[PDB]
Amino acid sequence: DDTSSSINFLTRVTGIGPSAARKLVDEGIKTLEDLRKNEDKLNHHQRIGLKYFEDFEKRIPREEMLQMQDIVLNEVKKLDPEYIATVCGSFRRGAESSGDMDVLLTHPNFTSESSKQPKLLHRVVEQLQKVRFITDTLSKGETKFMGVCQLPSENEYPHRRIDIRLIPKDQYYCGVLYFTGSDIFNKNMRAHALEKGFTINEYTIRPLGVTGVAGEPLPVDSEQDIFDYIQWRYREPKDRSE
Repeated sequence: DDTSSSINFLTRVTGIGPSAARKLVDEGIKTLEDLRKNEDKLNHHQRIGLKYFEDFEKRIPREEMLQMQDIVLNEVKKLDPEYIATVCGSFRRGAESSGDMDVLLTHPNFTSESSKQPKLLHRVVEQLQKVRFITDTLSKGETKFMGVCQLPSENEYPHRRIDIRLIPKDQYYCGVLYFTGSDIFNKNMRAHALEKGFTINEYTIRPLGVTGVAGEPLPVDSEQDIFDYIQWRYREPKDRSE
């Protein structure tokens, strides 16, 4: 009803999951002004999403992505030019507008064998904060950061959603591929690989076998490699709609 209508609303709130939404409905919380009057029952993630509720409903136009992407690439490079960072999302595909920003990061010192290097990701976050680009943090893991950013004002820009993920170097390309999309694309590509005797996921490419349940990840130094393995002409992100 006009009240379910209320669960529908809350849930627009980043951080506000159903279960999560439901309870707040049981507390008498339904509108947003409700929410603001009740910051104390929301977690850190939900507060922030509440705080930028509107801004978050706004799309990001390419022009801004471009600048955002430059700020990020640039800071990273100063920290250690050995780091590799790529912005995925339809944006990499050439998209005219975006909803948020996705940066996949990596570094040769961090391979799927190490597994334990928070500092590599935190140091970038720190730098991005110290430069005034990232303005807030929703949550921050050892391998993933989710927060808020804003383009520097000269005089203002809405706050945007930014995610930065640290992936091991030996699995970075499957990830970039993976997060670049599109969805169909991945699908048709995974389908084909199979016909070629390979199984791909967001982390590896592995040859099949008898009965099927087979494996052992093939070395991948670029996105190009995955296309070679299945012997398909390379496809520039822009041609990845399907």
